[PDB]
Amino acid sequence: EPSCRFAHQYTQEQVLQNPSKFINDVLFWEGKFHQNNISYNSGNGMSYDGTNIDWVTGEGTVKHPFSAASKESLQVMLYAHAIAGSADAARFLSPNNPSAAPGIAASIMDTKLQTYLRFNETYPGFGGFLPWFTSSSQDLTPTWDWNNRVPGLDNGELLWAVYAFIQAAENTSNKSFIDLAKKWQTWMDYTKTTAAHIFYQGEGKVCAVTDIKNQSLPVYHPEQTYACEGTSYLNDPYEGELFTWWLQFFGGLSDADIEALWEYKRPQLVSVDYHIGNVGPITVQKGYWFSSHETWKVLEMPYYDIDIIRRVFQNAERARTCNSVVTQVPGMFASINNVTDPATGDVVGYISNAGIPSIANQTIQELDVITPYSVFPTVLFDKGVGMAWWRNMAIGKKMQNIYGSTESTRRDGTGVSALLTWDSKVSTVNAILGGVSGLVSQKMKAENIYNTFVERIEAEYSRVFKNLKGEHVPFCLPQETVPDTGLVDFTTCN
Ligand SMILES: *[C@@H]1O[C@H](CO)[C@@H](O[C@@H]2O[C@H](CO)[C@@H](O)[C@H](O)[C@H]2NC(C)=O)[C@H](O)[C@H]1NC(C)=O
Ligand SMILES: OC[C@H]1O[C@@H](O[C@@H]2[C@@H](O)[C@H](O)[C@@H](CO)O[C@@H]2O)[C@H](O)[C@@H](O)[C@@H]1O
Ligand SMILES: *[C@@H]1O[C@H](CO)[C@@H](O)[C@H](O)[C@H]1NC(C)=O
Ligand SMILES: *[C@@H]1O[C@H](CO)[C@@H](O)[C@H](O)[C@H]1NC(C)=O
Ligand SMILES: *[C@@H]1O[C@H](CO)[C@@H](O)[C@H](O)[C@H]1NC(C)=O
Ligand SMILES: OC[C@H]1O[C@@H](O)[C@H](O)[C@@H](O)[C@@H]1O
Repeated sequence: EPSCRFAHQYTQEQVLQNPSKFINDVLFWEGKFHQNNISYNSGNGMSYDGTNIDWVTGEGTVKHPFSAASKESLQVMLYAHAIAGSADAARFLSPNNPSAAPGIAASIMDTKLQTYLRFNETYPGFGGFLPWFTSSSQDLTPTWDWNNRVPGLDNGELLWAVYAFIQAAENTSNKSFIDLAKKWQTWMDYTKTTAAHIFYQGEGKVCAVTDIKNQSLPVYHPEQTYACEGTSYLNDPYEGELFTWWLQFFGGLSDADIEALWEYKRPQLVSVDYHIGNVGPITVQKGYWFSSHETWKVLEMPYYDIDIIRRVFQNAERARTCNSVVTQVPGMFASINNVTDPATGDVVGYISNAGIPSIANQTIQELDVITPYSVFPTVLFDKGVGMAWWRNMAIGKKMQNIYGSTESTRRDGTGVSALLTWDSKVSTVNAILGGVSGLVSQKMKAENIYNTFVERIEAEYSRVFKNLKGEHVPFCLPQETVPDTGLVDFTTCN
């Protein structure tokens, strides 16, 4: 089994010569993240956002006791592959006993569902959706800030992950897995009945965050109300689009309201050309920040079955990789936790605005911190190139640990986020496993919504993305290393 510090045991060219071998090492150590008090609570089956690790030792210290439906989506997607008997998912979940992987996934998902249902019972006002929650005790509570508030985006991610898991479980023909799947189907189906009432304001406007009068009141209690928080709507092509599809297919909207969803969204779907120095022009979908995380939706629905979409998103990775070469960055950018202050052991903040400003709606960006999970969209197109970029960042001081990759490093190598999260680690894992879009596509076809998806989304993308430039620009490989400035590898992983 591989050394903890395997990233620098390979050369870059060796990664490209045999991506699978390298990925096999990656999955093994990533899987160590999957432990009680590190990434989830085995008592209630619920994710934690992650955990801090000690500056010197690289051992788990201080967990994050909160999580959200977005991290749930990463865990559930992993479990969908695991229960289906994926050998790669087993290398993650149960490397020394692959046969146990399906049972492990089934067991946790059973415990998890029980917890979801206790939460629904105590907080029926959420209508079967999840706010940001505290998962450190047996029963979920909303985090303080998220009492009477629920986000559409995170829930959109979870729902299609559960959709995949159900399909995966039923595909096994194992009777107890099928029974588990049907209980999850019941949970998932309940959200269909509440989705429009909670999140659809009308005229194509979908709340980013819904304010609930009182989470203790049933959805249709005579005093219960739902209203959008401010004027922030799920109206763009990023992760929130998953929730749009949920409303369209299952929400009971009229044809006019479905048309209004896409009409209201249309101005946020924009073609722009990346062009810096000798790189480009490359036509891409304009990003929010052009953080890698914005591409999440392609993990969960079969966007890449549509060739115009596949081409536009392939271009994104031409731009993302080559942008880093031309601007001399030894990694790529995504929303991420900032460095740890070694004196306190605390993360100094969260950096949302990390991406590629010239092809972004939001041009005010912090670009001093890079993260391995930035490669997840690259991995979907070219796992060698993806893993080369991953390796380049992972070789930075303290950027591997006994639970796999570390959250983030400054590109100048003077600081590291001594932290593990689902977002910075298991996003990449889910990309290595090919997303769940195959499972989702199967179930969509069986429920006769696949054709509608293709027609609508091909129409929207083909209307905006014409005469692509830069499709001849090859993906770029890392040309700079993370500087060594005197940071010392974790004593358990060196
Ligand atoms: C991420 O952490 C860095 C420090 O490591 C922050 O950058 C510093 O910001 C302070 C206070 O605004 C300045 O006085 C320093 O000059 C900056 N230091 C460096 C090394 O650039 C950065 O603001 C943090 N970002 C977030 C979002 O937390
Ligand atoms: O706080 C609500 C919700 O915000 C989410 O942040 C969004 C981000 O993911 C998205 O890429 C951009 C552009 O649409 O908008 C928002 O910043 C965050 O991901 C969720 O976890 C939060 O619940
Ligand atoms: C959630 O609770 C409500 C009200 O208590 C109930 O009507 C509904 O069936 C519950 N949902 C699930 C999936 O059990
Ligand atoms: C919310 O509803 C519960 C159940 O009726 C009630 O106990 C509580 O006082 C209400 N909270 C507020 C802030 O009105
Ligand atoms: C950012 O997006 C909004 C919503 O579509 C748009 O109106 C605004 O002009 C965009 N800003 C830039 C700088 O592209
Ligand atoms: O889930 C990744 C990150 O999301 C951010 O929005 C939260 O502020 C962090 O606590 C968390 O680590």
